[PDB]
Amino acid sequence: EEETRELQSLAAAVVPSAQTLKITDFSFSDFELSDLETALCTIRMFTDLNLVQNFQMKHEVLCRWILSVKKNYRKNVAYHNWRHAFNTAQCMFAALKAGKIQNKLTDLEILALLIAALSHDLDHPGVSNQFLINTNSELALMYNDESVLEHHHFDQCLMILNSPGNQILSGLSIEEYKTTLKIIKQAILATDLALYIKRRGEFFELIRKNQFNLEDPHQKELFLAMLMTACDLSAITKPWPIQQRIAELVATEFFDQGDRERKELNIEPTDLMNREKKNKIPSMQVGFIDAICLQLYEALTHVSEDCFPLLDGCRKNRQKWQALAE
Ligand SMILES: CCCc1nn(C)c2c(=O)[nH]c(-c3cc(S(=O)(=O)N4CCN(C)CC4)ccc3OCC)nc12
Ligand SMILES: [Mg+2]
Ligand SMILES: [Zn+2]
Repeated sequence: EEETRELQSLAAAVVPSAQTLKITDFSFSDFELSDLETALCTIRMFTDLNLVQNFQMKHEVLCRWILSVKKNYRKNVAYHNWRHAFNTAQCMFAALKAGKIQNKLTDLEILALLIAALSHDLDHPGVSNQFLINTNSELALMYNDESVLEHHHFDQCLMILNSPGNQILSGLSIEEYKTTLKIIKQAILATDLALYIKRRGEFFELIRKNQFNLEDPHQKELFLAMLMTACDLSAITKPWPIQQRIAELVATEFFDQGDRERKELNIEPTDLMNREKKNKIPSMQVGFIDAICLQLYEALTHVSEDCFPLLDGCRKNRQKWQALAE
């Protein structure tokens, strides 16, 4: 049996310190790590955020839950796979520790954010919401064309949290368990960039006016949404060699969607989805940075100056892509 053999390699392995694993570093790369090592790093994130302790999680159950999450990503999808989820969670961990956000949030909020980060792209098919709408997918029918993928990832998140031996939330009060599932749903839906674009203006306005206040529950929920997007997009902040490699993965997934469009829908893909247009990736990345990323990382740095490395890396990669676009 291959599954029991993975569980045993994992629950008996020593979990190295966060310092040894480099998971506190905003610049962290997963590329040299084995699958088992990514699982050990995940355990370390739950432990050093005091979640295992504060929520009385049994080791074996956390181990089983992590391996269930990992297995429920599609390995053949080029970008939206377990490594992206793992890296998103790692960025969350770095933001909370190095970025000093941990002290601004409750243990219950942190718990939800970490589970949401790990689960937020579960079972991603490697095509966009717009593709799912255009093909009349059963998912888009179930969810009325609204954040289709994200509703699906949340469904998958609940399926895993409820599977026998994977119940990492069992130590909570019933009221706190319900509140936590609601925060997880909000966090996963927030990763729909359509919702990011709708909500960002309010966030930026509060910061511009010098009025942002995390003690206000509405502003706190807005912040959690923004933080999820910041972690989700964080490959754009990484050291140049890592960003170049990840950008190639993103483009591979987009081009594969375009190939499906050309055959299943008989349409001409747009340049973003057309492999013929690979030479345009530098200009497309500069556009992505300018339209979406820069202002988000600027805004996050206002909330915590210790998150500056994310902004710094984003700006460095903009220069690198712009030089290739010329
Ligand atoms: C859903 C994927 C979001 C995303 N994550 N990361 C790390 C990237 C990235 O590096 N690039 C792009 C990207 C965005 C645009 S875009 O801003 O123009 N954009 C197209 C996609 N939609 C959904 C939003 C707008 C164009 C090209 C891109 O990648 C080329 C490798 N998207 C993401
Ligand atoms: Mg997603
Ligand atoms: Zn994602």
